[PDB]
Amino acid sequence: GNDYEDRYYRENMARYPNQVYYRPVC
Repeated sequence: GNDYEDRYYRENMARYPNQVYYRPVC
């Protein structure tokens, strides 16, 4: 959070465990 965001830091940076990329899952 002290970096930049915290509530928005997790957005596209901490996604689903099956997401090899951002959108790419398959």
